[PDB]
This record gives sequence, structure tokens and C-alpha cells, in this order.
Amino acid sequence: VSKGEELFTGVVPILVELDGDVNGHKFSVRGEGEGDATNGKLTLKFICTTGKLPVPWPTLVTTLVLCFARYPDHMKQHDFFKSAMPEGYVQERTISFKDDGYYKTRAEVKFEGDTLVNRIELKGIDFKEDGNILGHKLEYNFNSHNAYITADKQKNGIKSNFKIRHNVEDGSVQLADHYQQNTPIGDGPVLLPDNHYLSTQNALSKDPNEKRDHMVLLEFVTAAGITLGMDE
Repeated sequence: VSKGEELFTGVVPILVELDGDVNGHKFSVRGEGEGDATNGKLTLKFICTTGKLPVPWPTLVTTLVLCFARYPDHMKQHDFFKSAMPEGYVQERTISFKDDGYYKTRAEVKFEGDTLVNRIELKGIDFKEDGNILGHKLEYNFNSHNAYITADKQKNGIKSNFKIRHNVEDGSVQLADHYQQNTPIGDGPVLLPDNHYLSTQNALSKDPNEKRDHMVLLEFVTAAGITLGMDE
């Protein structure tokens, strides 16, 4: 069985690198901070290193490290993400924005030295140039949300699909339908969980002394949905 969860008992430095291309609008994001899986807590600051981000920061939150989720002691056996560590997992998504374009993402989440690294390539396709995404019509926030996790035994990993509801500035809602697959990188043993979900909250802010296009993010992720019986 896997030892990977021992890598997360303290505070772990994080590096996020994203290369993106949405309708030919190219961009890069670099994030740094730390993760505290004991509390399910992430604190990161993201910089668009290419200048102006051509999509709204909230649409990249899900793309920009679920190994930092807090799994309750009685659910530690269902934590696929840490079981794959330090070698890591590939995380792939397609995110379909309703009445608009879609993102395709491929990321590798793995330890490089002491640092948990999330390295992402993103392609966006068929967006409306004055839609909610390329038109920057979304509010700078991110609602709390529960994402269901199921095992994908035929790929030795997990999958998830879930709907993100972004608030639009006019008061409407932009749906982002997420389809996700994770598969380990190494050959070691991985935990295939029972069905459960991750409960996530996100607080987005700005650094006053930062002139670049950026996002300060505080995120909590807690696993739930598995019945704790009296057998303990």
C-alpha cells in the first residue's frame, strides 16, 4: 500500500505553471504558495506572466492540486490523490462553457524536490470573442461547490463530473460543465475510492502592492459523503 499521505502531514510548498491558448489568445500563469492538507487549506498567488489574462480568473480556478484535500481519518483509504504521490497523477479535463467555447486541459501533479508542482497545458476552442469568457463578463468570485468522485478501475484512477456556476455581471449564470480524469504516473499501488465528494470553498482577492494581472486565492477542500458507521 501507498505511503504518499505522509508527504502531506505538514505545510508543503506549491508551484503552478500554466501555458494557455484560447482562440489563439496565448497566455502563461505562474502561481506559488503552500498547501496544508491537515486543514484542507491552499494559499496561492497567481501571476499572468504574459501581461493581461485574456479569460476571467475564476474560469481557471479548477484548472490551477486535490492532493491537498482534507480526508477525514475514517476516509483516508479513499484518498487516491495522495496515494499516487510522490510520482504523481495526470489530471485531464474538458470544461464546456454553455452557449460558448470549451477548455481542454492536461496537467501533471507531482513532487519535484520538496515542492508539489502542478504543470498544466490548456487549449480553449470555439469561444465567442464578446461572450462571457473572452468578453470578461464574470464576477471575481467562486461559489462553494461539491464535486463527486468515482473510481475508474478500468484506468486505475478516478473520474468526476461537476457543474461550476460562474456569476455573470448582469446577474445571470454561466455554466461550466467539467469532465475530469486522473490516472497515476508511476506504477506503485493506488487507492481506488468508493463514491464520495469533495466540498470546496474559495476566496478570491487582490494583492494591493501587485501591479501585474493576478489572483490571490484561499481554498479549502474537504472530503465527505462516506457513511461513518459505528464499527469505526
